[PDB]
Amino acid sequence: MSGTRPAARRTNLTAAQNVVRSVDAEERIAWVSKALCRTTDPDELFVRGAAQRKAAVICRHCPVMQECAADALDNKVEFGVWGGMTERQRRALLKQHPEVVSWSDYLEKRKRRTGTAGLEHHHHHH
Repeated sequence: MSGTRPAARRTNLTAAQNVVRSVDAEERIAWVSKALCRTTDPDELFVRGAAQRKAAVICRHCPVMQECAADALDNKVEFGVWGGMTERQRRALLKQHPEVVSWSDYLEKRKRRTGTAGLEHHHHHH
């Protein structure tokens, strides 16, 4: 058995307010952080890149899924390399055979050619 809350453990509380001042015009700003790994933003570059050119404020990619799609102009694929070929056929064949150009080509034909194989009994009514 134990109590509903632990000790508050606040300590003698040093409450320090120290700041970096070797270059106090910049260092008083550069010392500020939200204590996360996130850094090297397009504005944050201006003291770090000594060339200090305006274009550094726009170094980031577009907010969209630009890579392997819009850079390629028209490679507008989704979830993987596929162009929306039928899921049951895609998933079965992808387990049997890696996603190389012969697999994707055959399934792009299968997307149109959905029917049964050319068996000896032939295609007809009952």
